[PDB]
Amino acid sequence: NPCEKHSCIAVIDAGSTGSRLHIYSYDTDDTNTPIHIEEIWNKKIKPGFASIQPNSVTIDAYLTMLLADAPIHNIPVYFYATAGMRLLPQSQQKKYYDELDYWFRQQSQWQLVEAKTITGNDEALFDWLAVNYKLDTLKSVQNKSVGVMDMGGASVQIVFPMPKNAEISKHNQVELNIYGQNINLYVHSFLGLGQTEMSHQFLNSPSCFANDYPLPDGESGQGNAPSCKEEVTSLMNSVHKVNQQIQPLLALNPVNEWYSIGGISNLASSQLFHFENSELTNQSLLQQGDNQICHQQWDILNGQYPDDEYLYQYCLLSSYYYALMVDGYGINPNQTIHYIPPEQNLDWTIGVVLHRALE
Amino acid sequence: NPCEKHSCIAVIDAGSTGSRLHIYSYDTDDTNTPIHIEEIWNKKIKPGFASIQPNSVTIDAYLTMLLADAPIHNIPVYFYATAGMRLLPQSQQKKYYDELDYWFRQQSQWQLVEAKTITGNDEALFDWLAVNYKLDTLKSVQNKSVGVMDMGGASVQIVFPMPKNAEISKHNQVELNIYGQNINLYVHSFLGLGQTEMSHQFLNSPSCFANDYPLPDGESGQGNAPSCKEEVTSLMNSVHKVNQQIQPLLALNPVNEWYSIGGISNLASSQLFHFENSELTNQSLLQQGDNQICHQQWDILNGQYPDDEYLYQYCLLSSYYYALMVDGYGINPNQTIHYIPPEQNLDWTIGVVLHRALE
Ligand SMILES: Nc1ncnc2c1ncn2[C@@H]1O[C@H](COP(=O)(O)O)[C@@H](O)[C@H]1O
Ligand SMILES: Nc1ncnc2c1ncn2[C@@H]1O[C@H](COP(=O)(O)O)[C@@H](O)[C@H]1O
Ligand SMILES: [Cl-]
Ligand SMILES: [Cl-]
Ligand SMILES: [Mg+2]
Ligand SMILES: [Mg+2]
Ligand SMILES: [Mg+2]
Repeated sequence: NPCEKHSCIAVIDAGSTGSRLHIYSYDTDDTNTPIHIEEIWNKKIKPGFASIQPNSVTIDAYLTMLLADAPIHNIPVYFYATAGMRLLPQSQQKKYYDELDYWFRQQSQWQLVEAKTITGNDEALFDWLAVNYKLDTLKSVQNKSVGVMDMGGASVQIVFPMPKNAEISKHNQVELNIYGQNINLYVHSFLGLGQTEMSHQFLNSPSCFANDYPLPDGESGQGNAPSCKEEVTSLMNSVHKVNQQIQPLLALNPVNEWYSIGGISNLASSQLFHFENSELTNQSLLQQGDNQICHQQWDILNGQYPDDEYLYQYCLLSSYYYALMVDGYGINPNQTIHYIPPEQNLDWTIGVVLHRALE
Repeated sequence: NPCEKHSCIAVIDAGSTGSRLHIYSYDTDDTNTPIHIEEIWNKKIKPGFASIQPNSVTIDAYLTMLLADAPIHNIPVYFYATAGMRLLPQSQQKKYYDELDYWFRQQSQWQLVEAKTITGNDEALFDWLAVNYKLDTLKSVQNKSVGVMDMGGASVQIVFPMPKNAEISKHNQVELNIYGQNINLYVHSFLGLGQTEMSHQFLNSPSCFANDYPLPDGESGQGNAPSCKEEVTSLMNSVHKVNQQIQPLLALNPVNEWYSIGGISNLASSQLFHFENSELTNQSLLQQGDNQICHQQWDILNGQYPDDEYLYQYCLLSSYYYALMVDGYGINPNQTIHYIPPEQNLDWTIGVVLHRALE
């Protein structure tokens, strides 16, 4: 048990599509800031906590499945829900947390410390800390700007360095003090623009599915990624005004290295897409979705790749990633976007280890 | 027991927010077409079937709750799911129907006849049959045009008389033969434009919530219904092209009387809204939303009207209904919109009683 020799906490990412339990061990430096953070246990379950019926039977079963086979107990737990919970009013969220609090009070293996919904701005701060902790860019002053994107199921986050600015909402700026260095970040989360929520606006768009895919309305797919991308861009920009919010800020505060986490790592690592060095460009992502999925015959393609439950969505998702990054954020189609390998189980929860405060 | 002397079937509306069981008795005319349709049992449950975990324990608890206390069971059952289920790919929908079929086979009473997902176009035909059945406009040729809107949680339907147009998809037209008359209808369903799915694009729009309502992002509501409406219109028209699809048809095929079912009946019948004769105008809907919700201080208003779970959403919903009907469908803001009183339990299921065929 590493936790007899190191500090350990458990942090649960209660995401829109599923929850991920992590147990982390760590030591601390002379200011009591964590270092040597190691994941010693992981467990993921589906579906999203905020999608299940909020009654005792259902919540008991879900929590029991998530937690019950961990090799290490008697450790503090931080349960933090994200955009799936944010879709619900406080009073519905309350049903979940009252039931959760009760389940923890009824047992003795886990010590619940916090269980609450964090804002997309909190989540975006944690997204940047987690990635930059793994890149070891936190201990010393960097001479390059690292931006992070988290491609979630219900919201997407963007976060990048930006000097403190009297003209931008205080909620979209964070002054972070860590390892003796002062870091100022712009943060934004776009609720409804995560892959599940976005997709619900395009399921009858023939351009967004392979040829002959059966759309729910009875029409047929007729895929064309640039056309699908244009439809998604309408939601990005005509509805959410992503471009007007984010592009002027990126123009003034350029990002040298972009890192992405969330669903895009899984798409880019699938059998259908081909990228080297765990990185992509939006130009290649759109090309590959267009020709590998959109313009293919659905039943033939589905028969060739039977084991991928996301296959039917790849025309829409490649198009959507491009719409978000290129037409929303203004990122050049030729710019490299690194993505963290899925095997790494990297989500924003490392950020909670390093930084316990919330908005 | 009515069912000893009259034909009875059970029809379940498995909607996105809940399921409604109806047992209908009826007689038939000389062509075996139902007449004297009466609801003899109703039970409603939440949440929507396509929201719950598709496992044996969860599905059996949900079906038991919906069906077990029905006071007549040896009758044919039709279980028809709508837009909630259409958000999921066929492979996920199959997990639900496989479990549901198994549950029916573990009892000997209900004769399950069909359990399947119907298209939005089927649903729109049944919406028009159900309302016109109640208005007694089916047995004779009408000299006026009756249009129906169903304001659902995941999709909205619109349906109205229109002669065959060879330039419009076959999927959006139905040639209906009922009571010896031939009726040609235009049908359309807009997936993702139902109240629940729409709302997930505007939860951090301050214009769509009462003053100081706590938005999930940490910002404050600052309601203004015209402004909220314009945001929703961008989703109606810039994204879904509702205007371009519907207005040219209604221009050439005007509707004389509009009837609505779905959530708008509940909103219009609430304590916050004031309408006479079970009818509204969009101009009065928007003005009442603006003044009675959008421009009120949230804590004050919430304290005044504690018993209404939808109150927080009424600035958004009033603006949304106006965006859909006026800016999307092109209906004049002073045109009367009849809504069916909620206590009538009217949904599209009476259409299934009348017309068993699907597309
Ligand atoms: N092959 C894939 N393509 C796109 N998105 C994916 C894929 N696999 C998983 N996701 C999404 O990736 C996120 C993280 O998934 P997981 O680590 O499996 O919970 C969720 O939003 C999933 O819906
Ligand atoms: N007061 C209300 N305002 C707006 N929508 C409502 C209200 N009450 C119920 N609904 C919606 O009306 C539809 C039918 O509700 P029910 O008859 O309660 O299943 C669902 O989409 C509900 O979410
Ligand atoms: Cl549909
Ligand atoms: Cl948020
Ligand atoms: Mg996430
Ligand atoms: Mg059979
Ligand atoms: Mg419905």
